Amino acid sequence: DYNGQAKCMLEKVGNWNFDIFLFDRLTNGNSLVSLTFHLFSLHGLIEYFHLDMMKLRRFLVMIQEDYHSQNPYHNAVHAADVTQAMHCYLKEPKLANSVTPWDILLSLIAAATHDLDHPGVNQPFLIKTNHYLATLYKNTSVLENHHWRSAVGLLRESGLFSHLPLESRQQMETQIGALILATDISRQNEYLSLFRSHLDRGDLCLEDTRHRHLVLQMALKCADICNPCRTWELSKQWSEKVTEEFFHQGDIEKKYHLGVSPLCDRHTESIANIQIGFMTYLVEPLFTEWARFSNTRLSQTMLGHVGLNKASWKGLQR
Ligand SMILES: CCn1c(NC(C)C)nc2c(-c3cccnc3)csc2c1=O
Ligand SMILES: [Mg+2]
Ligand SMILES: [Zn+2]
Repeated sequence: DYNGQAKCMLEKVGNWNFDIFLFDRLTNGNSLVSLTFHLFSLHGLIEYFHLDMMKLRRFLVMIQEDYHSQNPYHNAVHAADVTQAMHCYLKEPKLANSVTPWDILLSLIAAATHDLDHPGVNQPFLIKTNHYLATLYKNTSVLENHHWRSAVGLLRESGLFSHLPLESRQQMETQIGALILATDISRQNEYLSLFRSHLDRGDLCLEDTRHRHLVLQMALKCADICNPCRTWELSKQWSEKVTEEFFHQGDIEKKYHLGVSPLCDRHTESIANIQIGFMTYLVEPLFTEWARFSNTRLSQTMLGHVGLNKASWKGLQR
C-alpha cells in the first residue's frame, strides 16, 4: 500500500501544501532520497548530465544518512522540506524562465546538503565549548562551512560527476558553497540589504549568472526559513521541533554552566513567543523582499500564512 501512496504524493511535489512528514512516514524515513531522486528526473537532469542512476541513488543515500536523525529539527526531513520548497521557487516564472539545468542541479544539491551533519547545537555553542569545527573555520559560518565541506566530501566520494571536467566539478563545489553559506542566518542583514538595493534600483538581470545566483541564494534562504509560511498544521510541527532542539541545547548549557543561549531556556521562553519574534524580525522582512522580486500568488499565499500563523500563536497566549 505505502510504496503506492508515496508515488501518488510525488504527483503533487510542486504544491505549497505538500506534506513532507507523511511522505517520510510512508517511505520509512527515505523522504530526502526519494523526493530528490524524483526532482532530478522531473527536471530532466539525469539525461541532461548523463548521470548514472546507481551512483545518483548512492550519493543521495550518503547525504540522507549523514544527517543526525536524532536531532528534533536539523535532520534529513528538514533537508527534504527545504529541497521541496526550493523546487517550488524554481517553478516561479522569473526563475523558470532564466535558470539553466546546471543551476537547477546545483540549487537542489545545495538544498539537500545545506545542513549536512548538523550537530544539533548552534555556532556560539561550538565556539564557547572549543569545538574543533570552530577552530577549523575560525569562528565564521562554522556550521555552514561544515555542511559545505561535508557536501564536497560526498560529491567527491560518490563519483556522480566524475565524467565531467575537473573545472566543472570545482565550479560546482564553489557555487554550492556560495548557496549553503547564504543560509547562515546570522548574516541575513547583509544578504537581505544587498537584495533590497537591487530591488530598489530595479537593476537585476536574470540572464547574468551573478545576479541569478544572488536570487538563487535568496531563494534558498527563503526555503530554509519558510516553515511559518506553511499551513498551520505543518508550521506548528516545525515550531515544536525547532523549539525542542533549542531547549535541549539550553539544558546542556544549564547542566554544565556554559551560559544559556538566547531562545534556549525552556523556563523563560515559549514556543509562541519564539515564533512571533522570528516571524516579525526574520521571516517577514525576507518574504516581503522576496514578494517584490517574485510578485505571484505563491508569494502572497506564503505571506498570508505567516499572518495567519502569527495570529494563531498570539491566540494561544492569554
Ligand atoms: C525555520 C526554523 N527556525 C529557524 N531556522 C534558523 C535556525 C535557520 N530559526 C528560528 C529562530 C531564530 C531566531 C533568532 C535567531 N536565530 C534563530 C527563532 S524560531 C526559528 C525557527 O522556527
Ligand atoms: Mg543551517
Ligand atoms: Zn536549514
